[PDB]
Amino acid sequence: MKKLTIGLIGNPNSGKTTLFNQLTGSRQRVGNWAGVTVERKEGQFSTTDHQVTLVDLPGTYSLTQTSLDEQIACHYILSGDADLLINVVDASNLERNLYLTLQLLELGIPCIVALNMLDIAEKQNIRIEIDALSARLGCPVIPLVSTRGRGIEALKLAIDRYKANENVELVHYAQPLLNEADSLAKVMPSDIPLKQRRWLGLQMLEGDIYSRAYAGEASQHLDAALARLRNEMDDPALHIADARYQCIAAICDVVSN
Ligand SMILES: Nc1nc2c(ncn2[C@@H]2O[C@H](COP(=O)(O)OP(=O)(O)CP(=O)(O)O)[C@@H](O)[C@H]2O)c(=O)[nH]1
Ligand SMILES: [Mg+2]
Repeated sequence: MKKLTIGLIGNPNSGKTTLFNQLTGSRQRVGNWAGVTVERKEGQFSTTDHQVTLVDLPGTYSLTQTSLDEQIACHYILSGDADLLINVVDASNLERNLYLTLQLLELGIPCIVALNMLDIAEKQNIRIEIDALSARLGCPVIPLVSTRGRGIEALKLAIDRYKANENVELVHYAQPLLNEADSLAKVMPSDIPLKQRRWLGLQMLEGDIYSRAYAGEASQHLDAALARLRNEMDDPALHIADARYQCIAAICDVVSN
């Protein structure tokens, strides 16, 4: 049969594999990603409604000198093979972990946040306003202690209610950057979802060399775009990052305490 394919993505050491085992138990296979010795492992588990297959992706800080783990990750996310994702976030490092989170949401891939290691966050004396965070990201947030199995049943419930992310505003990029992002997006392949073309546009404009491969003909116009921005603005590349951290930092002030 056709199964619901879920991608488990998060930062290094965010309790990702512990969650994988807690879901899939024995029902798992190990192999390797195409043309690269890096291991690929995926599993099987059942919610009330769905037969799930879970691909354990490699830990990555962002989707942009890199590593294979980064790259294999970003590839899988932009493939369409997964019906949704499970972002595994270390609660004791929200601000660090949420950079990857924002990127996934700017692609507009449906996902649930698995807020993990709150027992460490508690010990570090930090609490997260879960439902505040839920609103800001515009997607589910489910509390977890992966080592203890807390809210695994709560996570499975959230899977059966998988739904398009609330098209809420996240980062607030300067008007020109969006114009140019969108401008490049226009001359990319029409089959790729608009939202992803806008994201691929920004990453190109920031300086991601890999993203140009998806951009098609847009890779040409990059020089024209960047030249224009330089007149209107100092280090467009750097402005992009600033908008992201500003956003995360604003969110974290409200959500964490
Ligand atoms: N103390 C504590 N540890 C946790 C919790 N959830 C997961 N962990 C731990 O985090 C450690 C990280 O291992 P793992 O679960 O494999 O994370 P990972 O993301 O797979 C690490 P990599 O990405 O390198 O494979 C584990 O020893 C596990 O016990 C928690 O709520 N509290
Ligand atoms: Mg792991």
